Amino acid sequence: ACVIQGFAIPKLYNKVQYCVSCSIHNHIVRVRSREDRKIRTP
RNA sequence: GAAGGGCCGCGAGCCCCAGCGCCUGGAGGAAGGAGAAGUCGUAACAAGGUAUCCGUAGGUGAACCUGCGGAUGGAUCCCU
Ligand SMILES: [K+]
Ligand SMILES: [K+]
Ligand SMILES: [K+]
Ligand SMILES: [K+]
Ligand SMILES: [K+]
Ligand SMILES: [K+]
Ligand SMILES: [K+]
Ligand SMILES: [K+]
Ligand SMILES: [K+]
Ligand SMILES: [K+]
Ligand SMILES: [K+]
Ligand SMILES: [K+]
Ligand SMILES: [K+]
Ligand SMILES: [K+]
Ligand SMILES: [K+]
Ligand SMILES: [K+]
Ligand SMILES: [K+]
Ligand SMILES: [K+]
Ligand SMILES: [K+]
Ligand SMILES: [K+]
Ligand SMILES: [K+]
Ligand SMILES: [K+]
Ligand SMILES: [K+]
Ligand SMILES: [Mg+2]
Ligand SMILES: [Mg+2]
Repeated sequence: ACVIQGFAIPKLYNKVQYCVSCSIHNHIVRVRSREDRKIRTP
């Protein structure tokens, strides 16, 4: 339903920053096993 | 040449004032400890139901609450 020939959808770039409590509560990070804590893989 | 006397040198005793201990009375006031099985709440230990804890300031019956900066001994060793 656009009119512009060649129009593209604009994106968004937002950096989210949380504390530890909020991160765990909303599940951005999980409590891990003692072995698993040493893993830095994203 | 004795008693007796004068002035000083030595130096008791007492008085009087100040220091210096040590012990002790006291209306009230305010702590600590034990016997306790007495009221009132539930601050902490689990995310203890508002993560906990340090410094500081103020406030509330009580534990405690709140603001400003800090720490993990956290409930996160992990992402243009
Ligand atoms: K936190
Ligand atoms: K006294
Ligand atoms: K008793
Ligand atoms: K508390
Ligand atoms: K409370
Ligand atoms: K509480
Ligand atoms: K807290
Ligand atoms: K805690
Ligand atoms: K706190
Ligand atoms: K404080
Ligand atoms: K204050
Ligand atoms: K207050
Ligand atoms: K209060
Ligand atoms: K309080
Ligand atoms: K308060
Ligand atoms: K508080
Ligand atoms: K506090
Ligand atoms: K308050
Ligand atoms: K307040
Ligand atoms: K505070
Ligand atoms: K400030
Ligand atoms: K501190
Ligand atoms: K420690
Ligand atoms: Mg608590
Ligand atoms: Mg809590």
